[PDB]
Order: sequence, then C-alpha cells, then structure tokens
Amino acid sequence: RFLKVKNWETDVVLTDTLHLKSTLETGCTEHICMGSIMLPVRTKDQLFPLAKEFLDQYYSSIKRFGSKAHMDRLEEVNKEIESTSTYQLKDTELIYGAKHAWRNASRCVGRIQWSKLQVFDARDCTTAHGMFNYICNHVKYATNKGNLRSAITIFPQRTDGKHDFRVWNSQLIRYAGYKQPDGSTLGDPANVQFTEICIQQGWKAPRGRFDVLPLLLQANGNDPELFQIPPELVLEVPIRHPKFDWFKDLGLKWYGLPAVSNMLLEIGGLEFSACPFSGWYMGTEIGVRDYCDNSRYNILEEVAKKMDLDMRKTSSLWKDQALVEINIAVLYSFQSDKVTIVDHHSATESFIKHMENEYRCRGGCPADWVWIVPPMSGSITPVFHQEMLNYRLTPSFEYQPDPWNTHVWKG
Amino acid sequence: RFLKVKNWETDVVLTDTLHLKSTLETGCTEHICMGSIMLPTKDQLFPLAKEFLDQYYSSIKRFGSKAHMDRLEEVNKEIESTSTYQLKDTELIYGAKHAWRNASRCVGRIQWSKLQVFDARDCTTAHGMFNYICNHVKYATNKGNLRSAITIFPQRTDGKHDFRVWNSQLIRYAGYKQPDGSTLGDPANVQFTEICIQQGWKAPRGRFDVLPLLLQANGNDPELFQIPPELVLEVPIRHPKFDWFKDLGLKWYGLPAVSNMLLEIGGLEFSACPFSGWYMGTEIGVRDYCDNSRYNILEEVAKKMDLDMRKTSSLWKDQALVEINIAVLYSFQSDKVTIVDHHSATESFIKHMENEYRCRGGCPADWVWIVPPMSGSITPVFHQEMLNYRLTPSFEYQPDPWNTHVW
Ligand code: HEM
Ligand code: HEM
Ligand SMILES: Cc1cc(N)nc(C[C@H]2CNC[C@H]2OCCNCc2ccco2)c1
Ligand SMILES: Cc1cc(N)nc(C[C@H]2CNC[C@H]2OCCNCc2ccco2)c1
Ligand SMILES: C[C@H](O)[C@H](O)[C@H]1CNc2nc(N)[nH]c(=O)c2N1
Ligand SMILES: C[C@H](O)[C@H](O)[C@H]1CNc2nc(N)[nH]c(=O)c2N1
Ligand SMILES: [Zn+2]
Repeated sequence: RFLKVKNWETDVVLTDTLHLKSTLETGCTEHICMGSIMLPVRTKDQLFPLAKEFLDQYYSSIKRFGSKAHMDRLEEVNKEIESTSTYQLKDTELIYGAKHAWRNASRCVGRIQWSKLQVFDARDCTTAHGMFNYICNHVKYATNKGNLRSAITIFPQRTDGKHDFRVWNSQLIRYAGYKQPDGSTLGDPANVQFTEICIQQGWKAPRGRFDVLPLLLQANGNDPELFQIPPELVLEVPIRHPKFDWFKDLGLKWYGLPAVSNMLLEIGGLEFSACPFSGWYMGTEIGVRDYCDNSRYNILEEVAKKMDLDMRKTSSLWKDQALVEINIAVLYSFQSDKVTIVDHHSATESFIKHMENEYRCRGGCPADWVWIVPPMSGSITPVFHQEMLNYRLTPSFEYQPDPWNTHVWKG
Repeated sequence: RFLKVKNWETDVVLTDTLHLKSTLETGCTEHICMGSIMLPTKDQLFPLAKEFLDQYYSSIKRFGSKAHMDRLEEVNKEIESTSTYQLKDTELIYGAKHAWRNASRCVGRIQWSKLQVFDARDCTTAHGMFNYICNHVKYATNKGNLRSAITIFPQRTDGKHDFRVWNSQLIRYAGYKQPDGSTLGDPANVQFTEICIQQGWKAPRGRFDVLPLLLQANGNDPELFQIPPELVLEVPIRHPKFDWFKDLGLKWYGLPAVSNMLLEIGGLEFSACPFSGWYMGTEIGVRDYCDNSRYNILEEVAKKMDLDMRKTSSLWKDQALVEINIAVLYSFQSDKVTIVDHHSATESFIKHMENEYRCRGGCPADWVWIVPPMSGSITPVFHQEMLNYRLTPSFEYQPDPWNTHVW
C-alpha cells in the first residue's frame, strides 16, 4: 500500500511505502489518536525473528543479501541464541544499528546528520569506574573545544534484567535543583528528585543555581556510584545579548553538550539499557524550554521586567517579546564562543530536505509533528506546514523506567 | 478502556471515559499515526437518529420517559415513511451546540453553550439565503461586540438538491494573479475569485476586496451578492509603538465565519451551516499575514524595523512576527472589536477541558490544531496531553462545490 503526505505551503506530495516495514505499535487506534501522549527478559522464541529481521536489513544495506556471509551469520546467530539464549553483535552491526536507531527516531529534527555518528563500543566495560572513564572520553571527544561532534557510547546489553548497566542521569550534563523550605527552587526544578538522590548517595552540593550534577553510574546491576566529571571537560557558555547589556547580569549560562543518557537502544532484539548519546543544540531547547518553561528556570518575568514591557495584560504580548530576546541571546552567545548551535529556522529547513531525500531513497521518514515543530514561532517554520506519518521502525531508541523506581538495592 | 491524560507543567492527570462513546474513525491505526494529516439509506439513518435522541433525552434528564419513547417511535415512523425525518427546534439547537462542543480542533469551546442558532430550514432560494446571511452577519457583528451564531439551511435530501455557500468563509479578501507573476491580495482565494469573475463579478482588483457571496439553493446554479459594506466591520492595522506600521496599508475583517463545512445531527446532513465567533489574534497576525502562501508580509515589516535579514539566527522573522501580532491585537482592541489573544484563549481552553473532564468524562482535542502557531510552549496547551476522537453531532469537511456541481 501507498500513503501520501502533502506540504500545504509548497503543494509537494510525497508517497510513503516504508511504513509497511513497521512492527511496533503507535498507541493509536481507528477510534482514538494518542499522537500528543508523551509516554505511550526476552525469550528465544521472540529473539530469533528479531535477530533475523535485523540481519536481513544489515545485509541488504551492504548489498550482500542472501550471500554466503549473510547465510553463515544467520546460522551463527541462530546457534548462539539456542545455546546461550542471547547473541553478540559484530562491531559493524553495532555501528549500523546505532546509526539506524537515530535515523528512525521520529521525534528528532536533527536527523539529516544520522550517518555521521561516532560510535564508542563500551561492551567490554565491567564497573562504574569503567563507565566513568568511557563517559569522560565521550564528553571530551564530542565537545572537541566547541566544534561539537555527534557520538554515542554503548555499554553491555541486558542479560537477565538483573545485571543492567544504567546511567541514572537523564542527560550526562545537567544542573542541580534544590527545593527550599519556603517552596521556591534553586537551580533547575526538573532535577530536584535526582539531586536529592545524589545528595543521599554522598554528593556534597555547592547549592548554587548552575551546579553541574555528578554522574551516577550503575554497572552489572550493582548499586550506582557517584563521579564528578572533570570541570575542564564541561564546556559552558555565559549568556549575553547583542544589544541589551543588562542581560549578562541575569547571571545565566548553559552547557554546550546535549547528551541524553536514560534511553534504551534496541538492535536486533538486544537491549542496550545504557547508551548515552550526544549531538549539538537547537537554540530553542535552551531559550524556550530550559529557560522559559514555567516548571524550569522560568525567566520570562524577570527578562520582561528588565525590558520594561507592559506586563499588566497578556495581550501586550510581553511574554512573546521577552521570549524572542532570550532566544536571540542564546544563539548570539554560543556563536560568539564558537560553540556549535543551530537556530530553529535552519534546523527545520534542513529537516524538510532530509525528509524529502528519505522519501526518495528510503520510501519514507517517520516523523512526530508534535515534537518536530519548534516550541516558538511554529508556523513560520516549514515543518508546521508538512504532513508527517508517525510509525515505529527498529533499530530504535525507547524510553525506560527511571532506575530508582526499579533497582533492587544491594546495600 | 479508561485513558489518562497528563499535563506536564502542572502534573494534573485527568481520566477520559468519553472516548468510548466515540462513533467515527480517526485515520490512525496501531501501526500508523495520522495525527498531522489535514484531511484524513433508510437502514443507516435509524441507528443514527436513535443514538442522537437518546443523548438528547438524557441531557434534559428524561431518558427512558414516555416522551422519549414516543419521539423515538414518531421518528421511526417518519423514516419508514419518508426516508428522512425533521428535527424539533429544541433538537436542532441542542445538536448545533453539541457539534461545536465536539469540535476537537477548536480552542474556543469554553463558549459552546452560548450559540445563537438561526433556523433557516424554510429557505428556498439564493436571495433567501442572502437575506438570512446578512441577518446573521449583522447579529454576530453587533457593532464590534461579537456574538457567536450559526445559520442552518435545509438538510440534504437526495443529494441533488444541496444548499451550499460556495465561499470558504462569509467574509474573505479577493486574490488575483498578475501579469507580473506575483499575487495581489489573498493568494488562497485566487481560484474562488476567478469563479466569481467567471459568473460575472465586478472585481475592483485591489488588495483587500471583500469577496461577493456565491450562494447555491436547492441544488441550483449559484448566484452572486455583495454584502452591504456597512455590515462588514473591518479594522485598519496600526502599532502602539511604530508610527510607520499604518503605511503598510493593512486591514482585516472582524468576523471569522466558516461557511463550507457540513453539520451532521442525528444522521441528518446540513451542507450549508455558516457559523461565526470572534478571532484569536494569531489567526490573522501569524497565519493570514505571515504564511508564505498568504499575505506573506514578514520581509516588508522586518525591513521597516531595520533588522539584520542576512542570517536566520538573528531571529528577524521571530521579532517581526511578534510585532505584527501586537499590532493586530492593539488595533481590534482600540476599535472595540472583540478579539482574544492566544495566552487568554489557551488558558480558557484548559479550564474548559477540566470542566468537560469533570462534567462529561472528557473532551476530544486535536493538539496539532489547539496549540497556537506562535509561542507554542509558553501557552499551557503545549504541555497538555489531549486525546483526539470523533463524536457526533459534528462539523465535517466536504468537497468544494465547484468540483461536484453540474451546471
Ligand atoms: C546533531 C544535532 C542534533 C540536533 C540539533 C537534534 C535535535 C533534537 C531535538 C530538538 C529533539 C527534541 C528534544 C526535546 O524537546 O526534548 C531531539 C530528540 C531526539 N533526538 Fe536528536 N538531535 C541531534 C542529534 C541526535 C543524536 C546524535 C541522536 C542519537 C544518536 C539523537 C536522537 C534523538 C532521540 C532518540 C530524540 C527523542 C528524545 C526523547 O524522546 O526525549 N539526536 N533531537
Ligand atoms: C467564539 C470564539 C471562537 C474562537 C476564539 C475559536 C477559535 C478557533 C480557532 C483558532 C480555530 C482554528 C482555525 C484555523 O486555524 O484554521 C478554530 C477551529 C474551529 N472552530 Fe472555533 N472558535 C470560536 C467559535 C466557534 C464557533 C461559534 C464554532 C461553531 C459553532 C466553532 C467551530 C470550529 C470548528 C468546526 C473548527 C475547525 C475548523 C476547521 O477544521 O477548519 N468555533 N476555532
Ligand atoms: C542528542 C541530543 C541533541 C539535541 N540537540 N537535543 C537533545 C535533547 C536534550 C537537550 N534538550 C532537551 C533534552 O532532551 C531531554 C529528553 N527529552 C524530553 C523528555 C522527557 C521525558 C520524555 O521525553 C538530544
Ligand atoms: C468560527 C471561527 C472562529 C474563529 N476564531 N476562527 C475560525 C477559523 C477561521 C478564521 N481563521 C481561519 C478560518 O478557518 C478556515 C478553516 N480552517 C482551516 C482549513 C483550511 C482547509 C481545511 O481547514 C472560525
Ligand atoms: C503533551 C505534549 O505532547 C508534550 O508537552 C510535548 C509536546 N511537544 C514536544 N516537543 C518537543 N520537541 N519536546 C517536548 O518535550 C515536547 N513536549
Ligand atoms: C500539516 C499540518 O497538519 C498543518 O500545517 C496544520 C498544523 N496545525 C494547524 N493548526 C491550526 N489551528 N490551523 C491549521 O491550519 C493548521 N495546519
Ligand atoms: Zn494518531
């Protein structure tokens, strides 16, 4: 079957056939659309089909489908599964699998870059100290003194689900949040519970507004351990505005490396529960979401105060005005310090080009409109006007429960 | 079967049960989400009538009463005999209000129970339709103090005698392609403008010419009518800070009035049912003015502001966007023409959602449409999970008449 999507700005119509290779479920039915829902131990029986499907994709991609090498690899994996109940990926397969999980990530606007991903194979890791060393190396490599390079580090796969590797941090680099007795929050309100966990584990908290959190690392199902990333490895950007000289005195900064560390990478039915990955920022992630969400740094009022905007009625659009100025500041600051960043106009235009190329060469590009459209200035970006089809392909990145909710404490 | 929605800003979780009363289909499957797609007999009619009358009698707390059983019988007899049926005034009013209540793409539904319903089921000609519509327009406008209204023309019969308003909205501006290759006025309306001309219209050929109504009664050929200009309330656009803003020569109309949809009530189809409310500022300032395929005014405005248009990262589009939208709101407010900003309308919609969850067990909502086209995440609806499903009575899209009609 064929499905069409239209761009309502250009009248360009694309035809999706790739959705036919979709296995996982969306959450939607013919009677309900769950498109705006945020969050909607394997046996041998379920594993060989998943392995076979993956290896068929891999071998097609290298133009060796049905070759002796393809057939021998199927037989070898087959035997490994029946005898050991799992299997190991070849290095080439791991790399392919990680690149494809990114390519298939329908909530990611940055996918034009998918084929340029440095993969660090950390499957020989055994301890939390080992994980710390791997993660420092990834941070240093990815940071590259401001010239950011995409990377992912992949720790050993799940076995019985009792021996999981996990990074407890939601991102490798984030700021602490501290709930005060008066109910106000110092730092990032998103990180309060995690900060509290770190403190209980023995972290000495400086208790400021931008304290970089320690890494909390779990190897082989053991209790997690704390490590401080060397500060010289944490690139940060002080935020200033090109025209407003008082902007610097708001005391804002942000880190340059966006690096998600709490997702699960599935490749050929194997589950990599610790697979931190990083790219570079789109400005709005910081300027809109991190700074201006009511439940995050919430700076809108203080900025608009300083700008002397009319704040007595929402219809003056003071919030919208202060919002644009903050986002100008973020982009100006990163550019001035030569730290890679992309604005939402550039990123969305590139995404449309990527999506069109994917339809031509791949037969489709699963995309989640709710996530792809930037959180300011939606309709003056081309993605707002682009119909998208959302479906799930593997290899993939998936959510998983927070480890403090499930971990069996050893003591 | 029972579904949760969470607001990620406030942690408020609501439980939806209303979706189980859902009739029509979404376009989505377990394999594919089509959430961002814009447009995805006697035997058939009785279940539809019964479903509707049950909910009606339930609403007036008379479910299972003799009057309920008697009406279901009377409608059954009428369908068996005539192949259709007629709604009581009370049913028509209830049905229209509920089609609005059920409109998953509408942010303004807190207002759904204050809808003036004009019953135009006795209309027979296009001049009649014109009269009804002028009366609707004048009532709704109310000298700037806008009141929500719908006018309901006769229902479909055999489908060869359709009433239709060919216009997409009652009030829109003409669009003309130039020898130049550019577009004068609204590029969205070029095809409709040519159809008007093809049928005789005296196109003044300007940037903001109120289109004529093109009205089809009883399946006949449509006829042209100019709405009396004193009935079309328009607003000149100026900025509270920028004295140069007026020189762009921008104006818009005060009355948003969709006229091309189909109202379905109890299986009956009302193919001409123009309805109107009042604007949310972004519809004009973001969409009408700034879409590239619309008036597309960002470049001109940015130039007048003397912003750096060399690089996208100066956010010159975003700066101008905000100013254009401040101007729209300021102008309407200054001329006392009802308008709502996107902060206010979305805050109201959240309150409405909570009311609907509490009093009805849910509220179908299409996040893609509900979140405003600017400043998305600084409005509360951005952080609100929404379930989208189709309830009846409903408003539905229908084919443009010029493709269907035979002359
Ligand atoms: C190279 C520069 C990149 C840019 C500008 C970018 C952009 C983004 C943005 C803006 C989001 C939404 C984030 C949010 O709102 O929470 C996102 C999501 C995501 N991206 Fe990227 N991305 C990049 C690289 C990467 C890389 C290297 C990977 C993995 C190898 C990746 C995989 C993902 C995934 C799985 C999501 C969904 C996250 C979630 O559900 O929370 N992206 N991307
Ligand atoms: C009273 C003030 C109202 C406000 C502020 C409002 C707000 C809106 C907005 C912003 C849209 C999106 C339109 C677009 O982006 O193209 C919309 C759509 C819609 N509204 Fe309302 N609305 C109001 C009254 C009404 C009334 C009176 C009705 C019917 C009785 C109605 C039914 C609908 C329907 C069916 C849609 C979807 C239209 C489509 O799919 O193109 N609304 N509403
Ligand atoms: C690799 C990468 C690159 C990039 N530009 N942005 C990201 C996303 C990071 C940087 N900004 C927000 C954060 O995402 C956090 C995870 N997504 C939100 C979420 C929270 C719960 C479920 O989904 C990741
Ligand atoms: C009753 C009403 C009130 C209001 N504030 N806004 C509207 C919507 C009007 C005023 N601005 C856009 C237009 O709707 C056009 C129809 N929707 C867009 C569309 C185009 C094709 C399919 O769907 C209607
Ligand atoms: C409820 C809603 O799905 C939720 O707030 C989503 C909307 N779109 C988003 N889009 C991006 N890129 N990131 C997000 O966190 C969200 N949040
Ligand atoms: C393709 C996409 O669905 C399309 O651009 C939609 C997005 N959201 C919208 N939202 C509203 N309110 N009105 C619209 O016309 C649209 N257009
Ligand atoms: Zn869906």
